[PDB]
Amino acid sequence: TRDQNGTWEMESNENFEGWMKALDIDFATRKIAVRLTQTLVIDQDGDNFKVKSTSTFWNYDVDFTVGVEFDEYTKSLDNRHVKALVTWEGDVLVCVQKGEKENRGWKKWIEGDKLYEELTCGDQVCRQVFKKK
Ligand SMILES: *C/C=C(\C)c1ccc(-c2ccccc2)s1
Repeated sequence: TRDQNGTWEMESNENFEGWMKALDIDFATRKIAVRLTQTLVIDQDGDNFKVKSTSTFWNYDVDFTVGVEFDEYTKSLDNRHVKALVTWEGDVLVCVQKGEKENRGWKKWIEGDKLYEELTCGDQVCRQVFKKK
């Protein structure tokens, strides 16, 4: 299934600190951020997505259309300019962000009642699991 709609509460977070290090996030931010539980809110209608990632420490929102490239500034995360593109590989939603960092982007897919996420940058992969609230 491609239905990623919902409010998703984190269950598991693996190697988030490694992914942040690959993005060059400063020590202070990483040490706080790695402690925190995350929430993902996805609104999905056809190709049109609104995605919000939140903790007590950050709020990161992005809107996009599947299949349409968009220039984006990564704002409070690492303040970099990338060219982003989100597409379907089967029922895996795949984002590639072209720019200074290699292998940058993410993957999201559904397994039963849970949403699985990969965050990639450089040679780092962060693996996450969320349950549907
Ligand atoms: C689909 C998942 C996305 C877009 C994100 C998951 C964590 C993100 C993030 C942004 C800023 C600061 C920390 C984490 S975005």
